[PDB]
Amino acid sequence: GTSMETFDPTELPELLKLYYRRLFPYSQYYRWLNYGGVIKNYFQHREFSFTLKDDIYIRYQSFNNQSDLEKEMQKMNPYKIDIGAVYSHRPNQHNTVKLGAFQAQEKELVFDIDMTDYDDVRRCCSSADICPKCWTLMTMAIRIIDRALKEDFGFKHRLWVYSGRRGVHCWVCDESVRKLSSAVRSGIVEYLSLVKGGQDVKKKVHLSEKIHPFIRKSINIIKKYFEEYALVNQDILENKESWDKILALVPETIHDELQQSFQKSHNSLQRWEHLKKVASRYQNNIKNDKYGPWLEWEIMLQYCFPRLDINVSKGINHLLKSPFSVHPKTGRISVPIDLQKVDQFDPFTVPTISFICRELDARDYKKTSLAPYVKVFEHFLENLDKSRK
Ligand SMILES: [Zn+2]
Repeated sequence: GTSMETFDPTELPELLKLYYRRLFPYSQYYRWLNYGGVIKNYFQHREFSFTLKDDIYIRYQSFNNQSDLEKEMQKMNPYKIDIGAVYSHRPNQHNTVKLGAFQAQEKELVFDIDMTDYDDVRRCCSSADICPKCWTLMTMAIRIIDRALKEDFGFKHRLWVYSGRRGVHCWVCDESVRKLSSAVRSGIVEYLSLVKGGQDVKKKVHLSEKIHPFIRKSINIIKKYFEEYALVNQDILENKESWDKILALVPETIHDELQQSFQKSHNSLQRWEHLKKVASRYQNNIKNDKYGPWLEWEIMLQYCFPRLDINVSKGINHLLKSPFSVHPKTGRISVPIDLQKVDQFDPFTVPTISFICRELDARDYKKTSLAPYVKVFEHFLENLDKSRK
C-alpha cells in the first residue's frame, strides 16, 4: 500500500493561507462548538492547540467569538489544529488561575481508530501503509461502533471524521455525554471492546457461552463483509504460513483435522467452510453436549473488529485533531464521513488542500469538492439544533 505522504511540503504555507481565508467553514465550526449558545462561556472556555512549522505547538489557546478565532487562524495559519476540553476558566488565562483551580470539565467522547492496530491481521500492507483492501476494516469499525453508540447507548449526535491518513475518529457530542466522567467513559469502552492483548498475546478474543446482542449485531455486520474482505482480498487461508495463524486461535485438538482439510482444498473460501464445520463440532466443555459458533466468531472478531484505545476515550483533557483541519504530511482534509455512504468512502479521493485550492480559482467552498462534506457537517448541526427547546 501507501502512506499517502506528501512528497513536497514546502507548498503548505501558501495553500494553508488560502484555505483558512476562503474555504475553512468558520460559521459551521462555531455553530458546532458554541452548542447553541445555551451554556455561558462554553466556546470561550474551549482549549484549542495550534501546531506551527517544525512541530512547534501552542497549548491553551482560546477565543472570544467566531471573529477572534477566524483572525487568529488566518494570522497563524497553523499546520495542525487540535481541539481539547472545555475548562473551568478561559484557557488563555490559565496562568492567572490559582494552582489547582484550572480544571478540564467537559468534552465530547471521542474514538480514534488507527490502521496500525490491525498490523497483526493485515496481509496487504506494511505497518505505515493503507490500501483499498484494508480500508474495509475502517468501514466495519464505523458501522460496528456507530450502531452501538446510537442504538445501545442512545447517543444521538455522532460525527465521524477522516483522520487525514490511516484512520477515522468519532466525536460523540450529546450534552449528557460531554459531562461524563473518565470512569464512565472507560465503562463505555469496556462495553464496546472485544479484541484485547498486545503482540505478546496470540488469541485476543474470548467469547462467553451466552451471546449478548452487542456481540451478535457486531458479528452480523462483519458477516456482510467477511467473504470479500477476509477470504478473497486478504486470502487469510491462502497457505500454511497464513492458515497456521488462524489455527493458533483454535484448540490444538482440531489442528490435524483442519490441516488435512486445508491441504485437500484449493482456496480460502473452501477452507473457511471446513473451519466453520469443524469448529461447530468442537466440544468446548466435555461435560455438556452444547455446540456452537464461538470459535468461528472469535476468529472473525480478531480479524475484523476494531481495537479501542481506552486512554483516548477516558481522558477529559485529550487533544484530538480538529474536523476540517489539514494533515500536514498528506494534505488531506479531516472531512466528516456520511454514514449513509460509508461503503463509498475512499480515503484516496478525500480532497487535498492542493486540489480544492486549484478548484477555487478556475469564492467559496461550494465551488470546490469540499462542499458535500460541509453539507454532512450541516446535517449533524441541524440534528443538534433540533434537540434544543
Ligand atoms: Zn492494505
